[PDB]
Amino acid sequence: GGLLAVKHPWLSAAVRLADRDGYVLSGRLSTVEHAWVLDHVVLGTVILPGTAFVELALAAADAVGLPSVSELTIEAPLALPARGAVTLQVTVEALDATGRRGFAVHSRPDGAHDAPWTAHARGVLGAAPAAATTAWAAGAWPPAGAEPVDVTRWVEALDAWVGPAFRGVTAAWRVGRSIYADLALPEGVSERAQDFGLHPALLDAALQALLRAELGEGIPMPFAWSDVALEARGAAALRARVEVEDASDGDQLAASIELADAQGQPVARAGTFRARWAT
Repeated sequence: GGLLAVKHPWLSAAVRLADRDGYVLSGRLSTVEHAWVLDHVVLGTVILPGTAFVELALAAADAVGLPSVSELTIEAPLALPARGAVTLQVTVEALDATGRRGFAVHSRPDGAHDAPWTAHARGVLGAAPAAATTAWAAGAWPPAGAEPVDVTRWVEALDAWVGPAFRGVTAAWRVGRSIYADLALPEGVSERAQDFGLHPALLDAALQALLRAELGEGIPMPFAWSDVALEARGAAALRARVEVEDASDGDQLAASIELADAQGQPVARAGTFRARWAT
């Protein structure tokens, strides 16, 4: 024994270091078992979506007893092999005075114990506001004055090469600064949605909602996250409120995401997520 058990599709083991105040989490991401991940294709290459690093961080967070991610930045995409697996590792660092720990997410081609590790994401685990109220999701759906948004169109930025698991927006509307949306996964991927804290395809769908609103040149590309917390795990379809921040969206897009189930109760919140426009 001597290993802490983590209940997650992509993480299986955790050790507390005796050398340092820290933890090392380990796992495997097999393309054969999560085939849906292959639907996330970016310019010809299957890329692990950024929301998957959010889920990995959220899982490490609960494992070391610090729920929520304070900050998360993706500095390198993780390309996945069709028909294969990747080894993952989360390094968690010391506790600071704020009551938070830094962390990093690494990957290594599976079976290659010789191969070097690759850093993909860094951030801070810690105490964040866990949205206990989603006032907007209760009551009339969509909210009063909601103007429907065309999700059904094909935008190169979103639908090129992509398989059905990442076409997860049923409906969307905009009211002032807010985008509201119905998010749902396809019937096949919905199966294991209970197995994730928040299904990465489900959380990506909230980003598709905002991208199809702000493309209705350059593509806003998400790379960073703040104050992300999970209230209810295993959600398969939810209502979303995406509120864009006013601060001259043009060089860099920033928005808030909150998520609620069909019954109006809170599921998750991301205080802000950052995207930067680029070709």
